Amino acid sequence: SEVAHRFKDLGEENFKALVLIAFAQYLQQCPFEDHVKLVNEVTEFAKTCVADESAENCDKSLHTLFGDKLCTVATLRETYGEMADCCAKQEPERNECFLQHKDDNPNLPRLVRPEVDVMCTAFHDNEETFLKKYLYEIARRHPYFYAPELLFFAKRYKAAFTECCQAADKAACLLPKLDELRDEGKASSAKQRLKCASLQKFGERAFKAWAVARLSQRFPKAEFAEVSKLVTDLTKVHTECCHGDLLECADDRADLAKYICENQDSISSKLKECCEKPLLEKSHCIAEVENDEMPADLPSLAADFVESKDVCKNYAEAKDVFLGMFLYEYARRHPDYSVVLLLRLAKTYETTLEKCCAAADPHECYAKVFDEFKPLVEEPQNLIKQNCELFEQLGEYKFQNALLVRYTKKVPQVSTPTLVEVSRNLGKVGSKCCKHPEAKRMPCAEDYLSVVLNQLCVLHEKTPVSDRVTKCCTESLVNRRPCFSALEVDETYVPKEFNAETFTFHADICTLSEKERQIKKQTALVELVKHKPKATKEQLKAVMDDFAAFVEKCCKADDKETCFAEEGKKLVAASQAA
Repeated sequence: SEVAHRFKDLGEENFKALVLIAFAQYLQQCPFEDHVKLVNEVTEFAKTCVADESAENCDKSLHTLFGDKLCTVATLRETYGEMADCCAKQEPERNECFLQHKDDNPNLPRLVRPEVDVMCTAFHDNEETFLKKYLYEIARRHPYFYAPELLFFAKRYKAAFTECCQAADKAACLLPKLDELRDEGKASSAKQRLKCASLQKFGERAFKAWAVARLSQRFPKAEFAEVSKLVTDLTKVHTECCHGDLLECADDRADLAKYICENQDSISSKLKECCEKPLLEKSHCIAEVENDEMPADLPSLAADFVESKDVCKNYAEAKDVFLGMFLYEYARRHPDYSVVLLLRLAKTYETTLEKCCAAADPHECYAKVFDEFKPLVEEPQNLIKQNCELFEQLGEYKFQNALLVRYTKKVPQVSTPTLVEVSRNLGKVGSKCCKHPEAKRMPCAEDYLSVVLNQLCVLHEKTPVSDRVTKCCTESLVNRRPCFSALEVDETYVPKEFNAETFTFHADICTLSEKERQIKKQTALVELVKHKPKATKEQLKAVMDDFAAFVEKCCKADDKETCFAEEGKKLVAASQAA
């Protein structure tokens, strides 16, 4: 009985929470009350199985049991659509059908958060419903959210309410915490989303290599065998979570942190604090841990990998292992390279080995292999520096503006909503990485870009419109950032003239958060560029400042809807002339 074995490993609370997450990630349009029913029904069944593993339907697969439950309230196409088609399938077709329909950008009313008062009362009224609601709204908005991490966020959301609803100034205590959890959520979500894209689009081999690189940088003292065991465990974990096997994902993740904490002397010396923490914390802590110190007397990679005569012998006899070794050795020595760079390097090395080892004197043709690495190393470095420089001068917001422009001209066919979000997330790269010295900058910066760019890819994949986006996204996981950066202005694109309603603002803009006000303007900048690319320099930085001042004056104008309207169907020709 699989559902029984998972109930006992996880315990009831986490079981309950994960099942609800599973359900809200497959059926993102279903109401909260209907998911709750399904979840409780499964939990009750799960208990009958813990009581008797040989009891009736207890030997069923989780996919079957879960999928049967989903199909009971899925023949309602006026709300959902083509999930009733999933229900006419046998497993695992039904399951793959469901995952297939996961919507990275749902059509979902934004959640207006109640006053602190109200929320605090609701938290006291019914703590459990309040917390399930939290889980439900994140998971349906984030269909690939790393589930075990989402238990960790929910635990901290509960703690935030537990502390702050007893504060003397509840709002001042509560809001900065909620705003932090929100920001950490999105970042976690995007981060995980890259892992799932890698697995689903590029295969297990690609994820494993990503893991070899990242874990070898982070645990440079570990032997190859230890790292390899860790990669296999981590792969299994993320393969399950990305395929909606959320119960087995959590359980294996808890097994993995257990293993790590018990073998700290073979892994890293940075772990001590992490392994002291409560279970969910410990796992979150380990995934986030600082790289360990590099062993002191590390020899050259030349001896093993370019000078030896056994290179071809060692390569041909077990190549994924040989190349695994190469990546481990190179990665542990370079915490200052990005994971993507390290993977490029390993790709080059593989290619030249495939060629040379089948040539006359192989030892000669591959004797120069490392020489090929340096232009690969130089390129990200030079991009960061030039962009980090630009950030310091503009600051975050204006840096976003410059990147909106750069990207709107790179790929004008892309959705405005998608261009705004991705460019905003691009701009946040400066704030997170330009702080650092140039040996911590690249892994910070280019690996974060991997995440943002993948987001552009997943948001475009639905309704592809730019062939340039489709290309960069499909050709190669690792080269995505180089490929997107190489793109120059698109001469094919025809401007969308001028919609006067697109450039006219209204009084409702005044009651929005400041950050919302910004997005509205970054939105209008994108449209400005779409309708007038090519021939437009810093005469955009001009109009951008014009709109800010425009919305400034009108929000104070004591107006009768008037200021925004009068400085509307007259103002627009100015941003139509230049």
